[PDB]
Amino acid sequence: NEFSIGASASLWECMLNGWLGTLYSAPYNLQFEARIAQRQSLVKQLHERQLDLLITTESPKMDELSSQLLGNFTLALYCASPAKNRNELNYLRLEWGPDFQDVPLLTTSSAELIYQQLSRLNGCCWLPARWAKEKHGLHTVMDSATLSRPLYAIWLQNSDKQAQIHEILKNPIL
Amino acid sequence: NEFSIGASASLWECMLNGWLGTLYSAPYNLQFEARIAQRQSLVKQLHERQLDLLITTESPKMDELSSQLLGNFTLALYCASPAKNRNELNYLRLEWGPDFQDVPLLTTSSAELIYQQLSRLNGCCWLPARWAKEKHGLHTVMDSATLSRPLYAIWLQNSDKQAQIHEILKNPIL
Ligand SMILES: [Cl-]
Ligand SMILES: [Cl-]
Ligand SMILES: [Cl-]
Ligand SMILES: [Cl-]
Ligand SMILES: [Cl-]
Repeated sequence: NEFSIGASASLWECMLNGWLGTLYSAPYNLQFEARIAQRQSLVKQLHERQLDLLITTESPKMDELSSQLLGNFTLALYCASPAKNRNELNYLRLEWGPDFQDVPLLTTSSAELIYQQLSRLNGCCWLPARWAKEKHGLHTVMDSATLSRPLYAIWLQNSDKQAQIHEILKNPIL
Repeated sequence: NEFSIGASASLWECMLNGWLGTLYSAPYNLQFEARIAQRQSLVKQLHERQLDLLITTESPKMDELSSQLLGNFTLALYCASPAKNRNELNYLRLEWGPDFQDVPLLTTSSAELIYQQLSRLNGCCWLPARWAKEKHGLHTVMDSATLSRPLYAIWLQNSDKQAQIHEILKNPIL
């Protein structure tokens, strides 16, 4: 049946859509579900055998789960203009997981949504640098560091699809 | 504090991002959360006062909830080529709610994800016609009807923010 991969809207938009595209020419024949849901729902679904694979930047409680570190990607603080300091902007919140972090004018889990809004909310937000570089009108905020996130695959250790999980994770995301 | 609006990834991508943009120049001062989550989580969150407003194409069980019909939008079956019949294509599944509907090669809740994938999966899928028209390389499948969905606002009838819900719903989405 369908192999389900779950992740936040921003991971699908910024990196997993390309990776999923490569799985259709991999040496096997599968149908896929690209599931977009909140972290607590996806983690519960792994335990209930309702989700096959979770991709995330933070490992959850690991009892009865397995994890594999896939890589690491850079994160920078972007705005729509050059030469701006953070105190001249509205800090918008793109969700990056519980451990990553005035009320923000906008909070969301979609990088594309926060990118569209940033140009009309005098905004800045933390975005994946590789994805942000191919957008127009993004400039790093001057008083800011380059940060990063790890990327993990999480699955049920006793999953009935451990064989297919092992082969899918041979295709690199980063 | 933040006013939370919840909807599927596809409603945010196809129509609610523009609507949210108009709320920042409305005659009031609010900060917003554009929440993307699965239907069962958003409905539970309304009941638990964790979500202020749900936008959806299908009314859930309505005990202790209120609803307002906002409008109706057309849905057509699109593929990447002119003059194709559905039996020449791979039918991909974009989620449209429990009542809307071979294993599909792809199933997702993001219209942008299914649009990117459609060009490499010989695919067709049901997309909002207004949004699809501004994309390049989409053509309606020849043997297919134009369908539609209603658009509803759902909220907790006894919400402590009924006043702000009433004013937000005065800004038209469609
Ligand atoms: Cl995730
Ligand atoms: Cl969810
Ligand atoms: Cl994540
Ligand atoms: Cl929805
Ligand atoms: Cl919906």
